[PDB]
Amino acid sequence: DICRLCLRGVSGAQMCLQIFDVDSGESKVAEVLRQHFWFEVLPNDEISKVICNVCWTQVSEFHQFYVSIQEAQVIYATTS
Amino acid sequence: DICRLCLRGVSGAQMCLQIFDVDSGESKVAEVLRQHFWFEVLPNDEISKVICNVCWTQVSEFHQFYVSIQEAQVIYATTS
Ligand SMILES: [Zn+2]
Ligand SMILES: [Zn+2]
Repeated sequence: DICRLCLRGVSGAQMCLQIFDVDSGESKVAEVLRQHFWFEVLPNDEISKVICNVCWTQVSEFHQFYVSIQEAQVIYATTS
Repeated sequence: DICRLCLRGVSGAQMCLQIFDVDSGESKVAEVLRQHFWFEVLPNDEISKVICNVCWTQVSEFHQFYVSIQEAQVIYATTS
């Protein structure tokens, strides 16, 4: 198996989150990845439907930051 | 002054990078911010043309990661 993002070797699977899990559609992980990358994340994929914790930590940390920035910008734009 | 991203109080300016600097246009900082956020970063801005190191560390760390991911995806998509 391979990490969908970094495409590096997956050791087993307990370094990894499943992007999708069986009778999939709707993931949260997929939704976050779609927000920050230019390619698509879909149930099928010849590539992979797993992401290593190393990539997920970087994406989720950035997303948490990104969400804080959106909130500050929203408040500023809606205040006199 | 205020951080263009988090809109929090700028202490002085040595916690901050100038997004733009005098006879501006072309920044690298602006270019990276434009890649990861939904609003525009421009010389004028009623808002601010400075970014605190706290925000810049988060953006630049993510961007470095993002660049590594693009490279892996490019190689995969161009290899048999
Ligand atoms: Zn990875
Ligand atoms: Zn900031």
